[PDB]
Amino acid sequence: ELSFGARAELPRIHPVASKLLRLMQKKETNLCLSADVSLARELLQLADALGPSICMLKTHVDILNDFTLDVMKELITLAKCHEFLIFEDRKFADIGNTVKKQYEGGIFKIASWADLVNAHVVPGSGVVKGLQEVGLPLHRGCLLIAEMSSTGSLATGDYTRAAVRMAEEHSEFVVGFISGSRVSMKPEFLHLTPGVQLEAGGDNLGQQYNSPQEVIGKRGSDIIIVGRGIISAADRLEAAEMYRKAAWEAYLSRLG
Amino acid sequence: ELSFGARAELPRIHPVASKLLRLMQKKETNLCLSADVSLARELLQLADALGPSICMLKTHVDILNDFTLDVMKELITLAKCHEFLIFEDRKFADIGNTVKKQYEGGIFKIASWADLVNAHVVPGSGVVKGLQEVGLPLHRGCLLIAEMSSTGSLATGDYTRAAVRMAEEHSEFVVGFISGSRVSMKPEFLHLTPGVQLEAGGDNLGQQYNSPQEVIGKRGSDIIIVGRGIISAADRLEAAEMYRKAAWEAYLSRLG
Ligand SMILES: O=C(O)c1cc(=O)[nH]c(=O)n1[C@@H]1O[C@H](COP(=O)(O)O)[C@@H](O)[C@H]1O
Ligand SMILES: O=c1ccn([C@@H]2O[C@H](COP(=O)(O)O)[C@@H](O)[C@H]2O)c(=O)[nH]1
Repeated sequence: ELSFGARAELPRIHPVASKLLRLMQKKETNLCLSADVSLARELLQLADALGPSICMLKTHVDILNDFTLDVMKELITLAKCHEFLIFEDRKFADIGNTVKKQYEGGIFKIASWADLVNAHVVPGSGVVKGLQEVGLPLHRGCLLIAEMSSTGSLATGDYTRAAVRMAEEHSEFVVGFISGSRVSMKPEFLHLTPGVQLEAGGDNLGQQYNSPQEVIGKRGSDIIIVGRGIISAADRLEAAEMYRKAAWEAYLSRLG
Repeated sequence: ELSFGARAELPRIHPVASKLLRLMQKKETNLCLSADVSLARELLQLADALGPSICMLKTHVDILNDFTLDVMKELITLAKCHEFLIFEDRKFADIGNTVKKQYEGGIFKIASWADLVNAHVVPGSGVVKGLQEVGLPLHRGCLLIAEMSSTGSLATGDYTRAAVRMAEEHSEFVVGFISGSRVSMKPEFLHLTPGVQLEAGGDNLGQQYNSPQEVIGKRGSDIIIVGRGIISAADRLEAAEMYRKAAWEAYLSRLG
């Protein structure tokens, strides 16, 4: 097992993965903030205050009541200042010809500001081929959704294996997974795990939580994605630091 | 087998399905236009000219370069005038808590103007529960993606069966399927089939085509969804009429 800093130098590493792994090592953070807010001002205030604590800020641009491309410009300023990647959790899941348009165009112009996006594998590899036509020239990366945190997820068994094969066959663009665990044995790939809180529980709409120690330490994932465990807390900075320290120590203790 | 007009009266029919089936029978159309354009003016000119020929206009609001809510008001005026449903092909595919916000909120406010949306079943039934918490109060309907037209689709076998079970257990909100074929034996459910052209072929990014006669007549689906077969033609009205007549006669001949 290699450190994040050594994985950043692997021969087959994608440049976006390398940039991420280097800043994870530098800042001692494997925390991705899930910035699940509806106001641009709250998004930017969280990005600025929590930027030093996070390796990545995950967006849902389509829930931002006051989205503009200028908001994204300000978020990029903070991402560059504090050193974190921007991941738009768009979950592209259409035919290749459609997702290329959804990624490059429309009002969001996601490819113009998102370092990372993700895709479901259920449509077959055309979803990746469509995205990569926009993303490769724009030097972007993609995560494939191999496992999901929600109750009744069908992303199990052969489905998960199909996601890993699709990633390993599109390594010029796919840099890792959304998963609950390590699903690829290739250290070039990132594993990002949502459904994370310190306390046991879930929500009323099928979300299930596991702890940072469980998903990083026992299940071998790289990065925790945390929304409400931070966002709903009174002090979001202290909450982010709790999650960062939990995920970082779980990583160190698996390393030895 | 019942006519569209008789299916509109079934005891368990959803009001959105009933409205659709009645206008399909009245206008002799089971064609859904896939309005895959980037200009509001082209979207509205197609909706106006092709409105009499279609039962439904399917949008990808996120590829419109000049989206505003006033464009959607103008589209609703045309939908009411010519009598067709608006279907936003958003393919919701996240946890329930997230999709409720993506459906109601953000810039697009999809639930405010879309009669129908669709969802992938891969996250489990929380995706439907989240949507239905916005959609039920707004008297909307949902389609579940049971099969996909693209090469390498994983929406087969047990996956398709899971989509049918999820639909039949959420019949207060789910009105049918995106599928390549009849997947439910319950006549209350609509089957809408994309990947349709008169000529054999595909695209460069995994799309596969079958004819209206194949998908309506042999595979037992209700509605054809047609994009490029119409949109890329010079005379889009004549193209829509050719697809309408093909799908309608295939339906009549299976009725006998
Ligand atoms: O839900 C959809 O309509 C959909 C499902 C599917 O299996 N395949 C599929 O192509 N679609 C959509 O249907 C349309 C097909 O367009 P054309 O290939 O140009 O006719 C596109 O807008 C797709 O996003
Ligand atoms: O399997 C997955 C993939 C994404 N997500 C997303 O991660 C976030 C989880 O937020 P939460 O910590 O508040 O439950 C939220 O934005 C979801 O849309 C999951 O929760 N599970």
